[PDB]
Amino acid sequence: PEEKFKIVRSVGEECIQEDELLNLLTKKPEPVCYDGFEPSGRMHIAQGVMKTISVNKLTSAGCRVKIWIADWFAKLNNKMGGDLKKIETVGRYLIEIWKAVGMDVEGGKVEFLWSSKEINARADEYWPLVLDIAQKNNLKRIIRCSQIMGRSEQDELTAAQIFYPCMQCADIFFLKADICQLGMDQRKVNVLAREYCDDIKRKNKPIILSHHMLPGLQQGQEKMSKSDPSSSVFMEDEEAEVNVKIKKAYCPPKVVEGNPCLEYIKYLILPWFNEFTVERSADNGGNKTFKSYEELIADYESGELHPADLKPALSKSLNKILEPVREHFRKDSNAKELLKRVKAYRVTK
Amino acid sequence: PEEKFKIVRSVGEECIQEDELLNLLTKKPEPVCYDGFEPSGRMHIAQGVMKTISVNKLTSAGCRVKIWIADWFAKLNNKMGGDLKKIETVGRYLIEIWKAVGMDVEGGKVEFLWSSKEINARADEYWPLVLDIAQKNNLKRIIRCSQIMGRSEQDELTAAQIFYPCMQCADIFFLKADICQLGMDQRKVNVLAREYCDDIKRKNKPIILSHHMLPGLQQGQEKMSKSDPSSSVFMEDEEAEVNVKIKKAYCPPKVVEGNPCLEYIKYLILPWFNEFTVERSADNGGNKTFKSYEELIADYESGELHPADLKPALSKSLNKILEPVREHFRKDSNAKELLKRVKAYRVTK
RNA sequence: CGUGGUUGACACGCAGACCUCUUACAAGAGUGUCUAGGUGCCUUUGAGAGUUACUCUUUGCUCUCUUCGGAAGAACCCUUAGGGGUUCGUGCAUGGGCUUGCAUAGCAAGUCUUAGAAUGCGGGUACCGUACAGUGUUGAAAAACACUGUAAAUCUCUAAAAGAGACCA
Ligand SMILES: Nc1ncnc2c1ncn2[C@@H]1O[C@H](COP(=O)(O)OP(=O)(O)OP(=O)(O)O)[C@@H](O)[C@H]1O
Repeated sequence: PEEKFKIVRSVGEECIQEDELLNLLTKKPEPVCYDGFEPSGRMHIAQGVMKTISVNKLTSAGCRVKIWIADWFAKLNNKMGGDLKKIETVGRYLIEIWKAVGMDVEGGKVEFLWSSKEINARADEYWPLVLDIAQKNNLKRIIRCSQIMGRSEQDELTAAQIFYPCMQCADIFFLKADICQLGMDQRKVNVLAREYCDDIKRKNKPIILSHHMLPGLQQGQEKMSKSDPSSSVFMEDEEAEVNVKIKKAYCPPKVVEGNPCLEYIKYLILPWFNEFTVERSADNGGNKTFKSYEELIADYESGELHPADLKPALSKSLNKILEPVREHFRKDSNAKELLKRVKAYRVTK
Repeated sequence: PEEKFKIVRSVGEECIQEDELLNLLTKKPEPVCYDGFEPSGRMHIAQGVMKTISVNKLTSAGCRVKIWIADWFAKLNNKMGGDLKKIETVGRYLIEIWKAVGMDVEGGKVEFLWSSKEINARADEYWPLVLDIAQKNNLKRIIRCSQIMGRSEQDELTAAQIFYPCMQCADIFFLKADICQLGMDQRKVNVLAREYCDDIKRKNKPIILSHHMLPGLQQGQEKMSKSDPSSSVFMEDEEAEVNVKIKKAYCPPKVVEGNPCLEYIKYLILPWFNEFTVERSADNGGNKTFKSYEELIADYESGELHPADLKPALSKSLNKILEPVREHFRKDSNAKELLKRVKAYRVTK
């Protein structure tokens, strides 16, 4: 139980009601967490490897993750030209990438639920819930939940943007999710679900485990951008392209706060291999292995670890992580055909 | 063709695109119609007799009508206790009321459709339609459909009060109805549906046939309300209290407009019976039968027709119209049981 | 970017972009490679309903009739082509002399030249060429061939806005 607490809490940087999470992990054998993605565009390393690590941690803790693939949201935002078949193909491509990189799908503790199929199977238990949340929460509160999208004082809203937050908030209760690990973008929807749970008088509020938003590889990009193929490593990139991107990534010397490379290491490399091996010249301390972020940050602040040796090591580790994906997509004919089909689809926005 | 057009146009008071109405009644042999109707407890003379006259005219014009029982909307607005099963029983009771007062169910021209059943049957066609209408119509426009529930523009709405206009706007296309008849308040929703139909380039835009709203009996109130028994008469009322209502109803002599009694005459007894018999005193010209509203109002203006003679004749005509309802209630065991259940249930706004 | 070159490549000096390094963008060094577009044609008919809402004015937005037809042209179909039809594809401001405010002349008011499409802007269409991506053939690489899209993919993707008074301010 305590080990489950540590593993689950390690998933997200912010855990609302840690005492409630403790109670949930003590009483419920398998918590049913919830995280989702819109099957569109490319897939940044943050999304891919962070969700893989989070899901592996949750399954090791014994969590029945219910991934929500938002194909109606992609269609309504007009992704891949608003084609359901193209969006399904992109979703299958992403899921195959994840299966290659390490999602424990074979363990049976991870379920990949499509929004369209699940909704059209049981909407009589879903759309009443969306109407209930829309009725119980007022227009000002719902509009405040949609400011993060960029629609609010900045942009005129299309009622669809009063149905989107309501549907995303009702997804948690439709999936009976006891935990939420959505990104910081939808923490507003998580809080909305919490207050709805207060309204409907439920003693088991959904825990929030918002994943830390990876800053972009370029300086100043606090928000992870998957639409600009210059400030984010994508798991479909080649080895040389990944090396170039990491070499061009921002990395201030002797600065740990706001360091894209250090944060990349902390939440991607260390959680995977339980270590960060760096090979350096004899004048630069030689070969040394860092087993923890504590000694990593201590040495980096002291200046013993320098970017000239740091970035090659990070690039090699990222290539080692991405190699299963590239090998799987080169070897499996179905995966290769999926990659070719996705490359054949031009982005329509 | 022209006879059908005249019969159809005799129903509504404001029919937008009368040219389109004629074109539809020429091209199609059986256009599809609906009426908007929320089942909530007692249902007054405007929703009974005016609605059944309109439906009878439309089915005589060889056009089908789909009765749209808005039980889902009632539940999500909480109206009538917010209980699905007994709201359905109320809807069945009112359907029986319309059957008793007169409705051609033998020919299958009328369709008693419950919103919940139809949505549960065809969610995958209806809810994508709702979201598409939401995408096409902006938040301010959806706000502007506000007075259908009886509120001012400056007030604050709930997100369900934005969900609902889109659900109404999508009910038309979900029913695939060609001519639209509802209250005068839902004109904005009907205009929204028309705009959505020219944003999706569907030919044959739905034709709006707006009804006329009967005002309150007491002068100063122009609205209708089943929760307020001081403004309208019901068909679940007894003869004596109906007479009391008619005599307490405001009716100034030699006044053309603003007379609830005259409007009730024109919209209820003249269309139903093609005539009206008034039992006048022997000093006014004896008993006289009026064949048209024009001559009736002319004789009322000329001063030989007084409220003291109009009210007894109005009461007698209304009672004669309502006799089938009471006879059906006393004869049909199922109808009597439904009425007893309705009386046992409590009505809350 | 221009010089010689019909231009693109090719040498020249430089502008920018691409690649290697102290990887921190910056800053600097390195040696190199690369940039494109051009041609011809056309493009402002008036009306009405809906849309801000509490209305009037100036207009926009879809909008269905209507048209010196949404034209320059594409896709498709009919076929003996000379041709016809459907879908699609439609622009925004101003003149110059006539009279006045002004000595005939900035700009405005009464008509005209629909618009000299005249002045500029932007649009889309067809051809060529360039490069990218894919298809099949000759193919050892390379390249060539014929075909299909892109080049500016990019925001009311969502339509009401302003002024004037109601009408509580
Ligand atoms: N760095 C991250 N770590 C973990 N989860 C993340 C991260 N960034 C986003 N997510 C998750 O991804 C989902 C939102 O995805 P995001 O907004 O990045 O784009 P998308 O909708 O998937 O892509 P597209 O822009 O192509 O539509 C949420 O479920 C959020 O929790």
